[PDB]
Amino acid sequence: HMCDSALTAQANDLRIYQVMVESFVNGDDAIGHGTGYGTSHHKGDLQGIIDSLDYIESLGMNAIWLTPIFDSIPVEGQDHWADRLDATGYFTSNYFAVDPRFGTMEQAKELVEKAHEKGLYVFFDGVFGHHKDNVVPSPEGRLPVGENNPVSYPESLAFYQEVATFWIEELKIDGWRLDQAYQVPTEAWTAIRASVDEASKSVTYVNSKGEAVNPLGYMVAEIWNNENYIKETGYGAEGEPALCSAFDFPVRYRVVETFAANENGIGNKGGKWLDEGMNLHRLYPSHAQPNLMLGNHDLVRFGDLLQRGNIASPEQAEYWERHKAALSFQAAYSGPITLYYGEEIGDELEGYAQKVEQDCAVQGLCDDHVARTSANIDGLTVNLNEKQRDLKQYVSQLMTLRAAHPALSRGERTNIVANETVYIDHKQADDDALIYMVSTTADQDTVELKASDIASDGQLVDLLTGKVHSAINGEYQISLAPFEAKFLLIETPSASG
Ligand SMILES: OC[C@H]1O[C@H](O[C@H]2[C@H](O)[C@@H](O)[C@@H](O)O[C@@H]2CO)[C@H](O)[C@@H](O)[C@@H]1O
Ligand SMILES: [Ca+2]
Ligand SMILES: [Ca+2]
Repeated sequence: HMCDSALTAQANDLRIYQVMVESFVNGDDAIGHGTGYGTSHHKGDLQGIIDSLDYIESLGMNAIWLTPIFDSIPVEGQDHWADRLDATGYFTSNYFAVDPRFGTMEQAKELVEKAHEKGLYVFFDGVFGHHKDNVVPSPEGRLPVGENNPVSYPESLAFYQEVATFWIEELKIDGWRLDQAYQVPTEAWTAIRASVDEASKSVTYVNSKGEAVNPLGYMVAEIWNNENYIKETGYGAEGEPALCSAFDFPVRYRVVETFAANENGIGNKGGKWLDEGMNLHRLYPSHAQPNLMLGNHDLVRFGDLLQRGNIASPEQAEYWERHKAALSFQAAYSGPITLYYGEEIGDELEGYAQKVEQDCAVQGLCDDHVARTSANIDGLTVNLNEKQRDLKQYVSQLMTLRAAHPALSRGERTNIVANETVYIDHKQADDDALIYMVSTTADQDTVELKASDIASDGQLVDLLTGKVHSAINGEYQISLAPFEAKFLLIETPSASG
């Protein structure tokens, strides 16, 4: 059945902060895995997330996504690789209990309640295609069926329906990020989504505004592939929706290939490349709600990508301008967006940039986990420097701007310019029309823009600085610094646009 349309409006407003639990904040030094895949302290826990909720909210985020927190039970005599895998949460044993290296059921309850108190949605990480060999039966006596990886469908469906509704009914979480979602067939996703919607509509909590609300029931698939595969294995056909939201890996790659370079070194692209990527949204069915991230726990940090391509390093101003340009693109992107912890301060692993292959896992340096670095949370685990504070304040400005302007989060996109040096989108929702423009070049340039090309009948006003841009003979002349972004309100839109 259809993507439930109330969630659709809510989902376009999501600004999600992703935390990798084991590598985030060691809030209780008495517990923690103490080993894992990555260079972090490996003692991140639920208390550390609870300690970070004020920080996450002040960033302007309105939701948090935790990597799996369920109980990965060690088996006597298992090797250190298995010890490290237990720290990731992605090969779990008891889907219905909290891993004690992260915390207790009571602390997981406390976390969700306090997040809701502060106006944040909470999403958990559901791995419904695989698990550890010692999986334990559900409270209702169910087990997944088949191999440990991947499990068999539809034999395993009843079990994972029970998992997916349990955490909603017990903790009132607002939905699920779905790991490696193509391991679960589309018919199963339709039924799991029905279970999620039914469980969500069966409970309420009091949000920060004082209203009793159902948990969102949001579900976002991780399908690390191009649009044709995200459609085939995630969204389903037009008229027969499987899932309603999936991560926008294709545009993530276009963004890092424009403002940095990707892990394989493709980079130095321009606005034309970004536009071509956004245009491929036309391949998706009408119900698809792509979710743009710049990175995650499986991708190299943006700042390390900048160093890997010999593009920039934190000692150079351009390192920060490129972060701002990439984050500004996310802020202008309609639909849910996800920020990976540390991008807001330009994090990067000291001493690391080039790809490390031999012996990378025992070092914490493989591409697929090197971003799992100890979190730098201002006032909690770090005192930020001037450039770090400047980027974090910029991100707070973007998230605030996004919250106030429907054109950014749910506006219709019309590309105005997409060449090698600039990218200009017109965004409009109801009576909110603006221009998003971002430089894609290390050269200062002045952009000549016809008011008649953007349905502007008057001035343009910068929504962050308030600078007014007036037309002469119907044309604006806008100076763009290298990789500068501008959010320009169309103060008087034309009768027709
Ligand atoms: O030692 C093998 C392998 O383990 C890790 O890969 C994990 C990953 O960390 C988990 O998050 C999840 O995706 O499962 C993977 C195993 O299937 C290391 O990240 C990886 O480098 C290493 O080769
Ligand atoms: Ca700890
Ligand atoms: Ca580095």
